[PDB]
Amino acid sequence: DSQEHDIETTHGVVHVTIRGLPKGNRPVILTYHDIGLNHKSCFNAFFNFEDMQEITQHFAVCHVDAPGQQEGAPSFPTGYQYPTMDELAEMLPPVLTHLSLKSIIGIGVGAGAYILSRFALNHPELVEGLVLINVDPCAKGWIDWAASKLSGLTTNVVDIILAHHFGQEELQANLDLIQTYRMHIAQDINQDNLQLFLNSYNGRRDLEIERPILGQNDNKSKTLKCSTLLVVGDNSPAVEAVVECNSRLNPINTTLLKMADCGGLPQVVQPGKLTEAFKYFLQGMGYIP
Amino acid sequence: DSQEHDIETTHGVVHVTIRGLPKGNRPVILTYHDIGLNHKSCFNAFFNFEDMQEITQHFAVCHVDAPGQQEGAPSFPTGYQYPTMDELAEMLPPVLTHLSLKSIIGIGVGAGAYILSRFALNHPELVEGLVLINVDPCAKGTNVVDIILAHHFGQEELQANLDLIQTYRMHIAQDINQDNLQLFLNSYNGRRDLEIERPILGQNDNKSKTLKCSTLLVVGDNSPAVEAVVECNSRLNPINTTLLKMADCGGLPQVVQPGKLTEAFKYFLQGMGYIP
Repeated sequence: DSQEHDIETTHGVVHVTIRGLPKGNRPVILTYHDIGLNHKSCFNAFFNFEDMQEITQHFAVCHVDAPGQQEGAPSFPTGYQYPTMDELAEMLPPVLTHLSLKSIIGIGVGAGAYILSRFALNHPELVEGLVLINVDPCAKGWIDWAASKLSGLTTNVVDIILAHHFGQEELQANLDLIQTYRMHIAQDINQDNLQLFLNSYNGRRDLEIERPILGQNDNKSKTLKCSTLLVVGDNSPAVEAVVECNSRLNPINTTLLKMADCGGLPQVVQPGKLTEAFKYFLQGMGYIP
Repeated sequence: DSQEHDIETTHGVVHVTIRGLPKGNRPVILTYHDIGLNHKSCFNAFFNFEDMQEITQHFAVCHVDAPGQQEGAPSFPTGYQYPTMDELAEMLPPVLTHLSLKSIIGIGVGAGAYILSRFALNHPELVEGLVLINVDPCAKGTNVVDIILAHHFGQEELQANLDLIQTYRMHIAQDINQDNLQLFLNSYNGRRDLEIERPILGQNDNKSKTLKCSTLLVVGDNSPAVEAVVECNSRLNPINTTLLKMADCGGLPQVVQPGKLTEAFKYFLQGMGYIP
């Protein structure tokens, strides 16, 4: 049913898990998780969902785990030159090659969404679709003006990442979802290693995507060539960014999905609704008639 | 590099024009023109355009001419039972069968867009994509050439009566057998509601039925269609649908602005994975 690989790249080992058996012409639904998650935390709930299972039947699922984020990962030595976001994306063609895959339908969350998007800009041949959840193509704001002070380099990691995931009101309520995902961030990931991955995602440069004007397309400023499903909860802190990302992609190949009564982790909070959206998206490309 | 066929169906002959040789698994780009046009009037301008030629290259093109609307068509006897819009759509599977075509990427205008939309609802597996130009999915509720001019061109556009409009008066007037054109107009004005309805991601929505293919709705900012085309968009699945309002444009976007619409169509094809 499942098969783990530790794949060697010029930027270090990356751990991937292939559940289901890849097919001749069919692409694999490839997965990159967000900061403070691994593949298991981010999507295992979503891909185990009854309706999604009928989709994962036809496609093989290759879960990528960002370097050092894989469960039971050893700490990198303090000097360690953890890969840049751009570099993390340069690890994926090796992954595809090693598993003899020809193309992928990506599903990314935050850091994942950026990585897969960079990857798809770098390698349009290997990307057919992207479902980008809570994606931010702009570089991290040096300050959030909706706060009481600035204290960037002297606050807890787990609390930073929680904030990145969950809306202000959702986080203050501190319900089973938040308590559950404090514990996931604190215990499931190597805290030493996680700091490096966080730092990589916080250092991300601007994607550079710009929507083209159909008339007089001379400059042809680059965007994603593939079909894209941008997904964000109404109450995700991401909404500002995800709408901006949509403002910079080709509307003929892009759809925005603002999920109702939703915050961080739409794929776990409302997997029933997101599945059906993914199903329509796949049907667009000609799969799952 | 073209071939004409008169294809006899249960509901009568339909004249089609295949330019290019069909591939085994690639769909053909199939065409259905609007009231008061034929494929030449409606699409010849667009499909010959430089940038489109490089697309049409990799697909076969199959141009359908609505009954009696094809060039040199003889007038049907006065009693003649002209096909309903629903019937006109039922004539397409036979066209596909007889030319041994497996599936199509449809480009419709007005009546054409309804007909190809009806077709897709009836036979989803056969439709892979639809470029619906100036489509109207609702029912309507003297001089025929003037009526049709009005259907096509914006009020301001039409009052200005420039090269485009005086060219297309003559097209409507002299290209198509006038007896037949009335019957076709009658069929399009009788069109029933498509009965598409946008699905709610939570409600299963069994009763509601929508196009299951990738759709590019196209209208010019000044087209009388705009209200209807936006209506259409509001009733299709947003995950499989894009609305394209074309700047400084009225009737016949595909003629007025082929450069823009080509580019749109190329990205729409790239969405489904073709012309990589």
